[PDB]
Amino acid sequence: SGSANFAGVEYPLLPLDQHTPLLFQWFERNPSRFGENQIPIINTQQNPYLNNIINAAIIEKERTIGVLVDGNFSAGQKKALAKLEKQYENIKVIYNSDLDYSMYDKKLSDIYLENIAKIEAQPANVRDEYLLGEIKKSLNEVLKNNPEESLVSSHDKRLGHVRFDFYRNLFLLKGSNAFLEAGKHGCHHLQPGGGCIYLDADMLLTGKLGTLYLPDGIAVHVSRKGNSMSLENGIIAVNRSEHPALKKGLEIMHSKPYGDPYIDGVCGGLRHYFNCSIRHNYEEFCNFIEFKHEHIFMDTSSLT
Ligand SMILES: O=c1ccn([C@@H]2O[C@H](COP(=O)(O)OP(=O)(O)O)[C@@H](O)[C@H]2O)c(=O)[nH]1
Repeated sequence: SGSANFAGVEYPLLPLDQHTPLLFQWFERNPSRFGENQIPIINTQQNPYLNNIINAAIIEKERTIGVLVDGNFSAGQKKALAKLEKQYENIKVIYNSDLDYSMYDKKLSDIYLENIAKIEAQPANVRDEYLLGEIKKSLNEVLKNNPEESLVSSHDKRLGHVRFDFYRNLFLLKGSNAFLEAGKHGCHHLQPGGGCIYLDADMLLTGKLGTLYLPDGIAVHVSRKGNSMSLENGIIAVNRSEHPALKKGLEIMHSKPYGDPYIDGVCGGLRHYFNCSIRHNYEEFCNFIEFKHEHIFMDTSSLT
């Protein structure tokens, strides 16, 4: 279609056809909270995430709906997830452990040594001696306890959103391919190397999305609270696998000693790719990259 503008560089609007799969994510830290034979996805009045996922499947009947799950689920809870796959044809439950992320991994000792040499290749006047000391202390901890600790194995041990955001970016790098790697059958219109549209489980679909047009085939959620705006990872849409914006975000985490999956893997990758530097208008970049669709009621866990 048309084009989109950021400062003086112009970007073609690439399509995300109506068969681009949707992606929901639920990593359950305490599966025993649910019934032994109950679908282990939160479904309260407060947080009706399972209902929001099913309702998206009912609206997008011919579009594949991926549900990336993880957790120490009981045997009866995994059969409940299989029954969910039966009732709703387009829902594809993908276990995060069933995917191979090793091609995006890097050893922590390599990252630390690279940064120790780089910080030490500077004179005493520009040396960040506090950062230098912390990196050697992180490296010392790895060599003493887990010398083969990697970005994946380290994030696999973390508690909280930092672990969800980490695997979320890697899945989106795989894109549609992740469904074929997990062996999900009957996706029909899924193309190898195709895109994906991640949504937070509190983002409710009210109508069909149709075909989207995003600058270079990528757009993310822009949250507005009070009078502020911010890039967010509650929605990430890509038209192809290994999108260079998400690849650059992972590249930042391969070069930073303590890279964050959200701030560096998403916000850093987008701003580096589209050249949203210190000199640029952060608000202008948000309007240019924002994921807009009136058929999505965004962020309803902020009270709705
Ligand atoms: O126990 C949890 C909590 C959250 N999430 C995922 O993290 C997303 C963000 O949830 P939340 O709205 O609490 O985070 P916030 O948007 O405030 O960062 C959810 O949509 C889920 O996909 C998850 O997998 N497990």
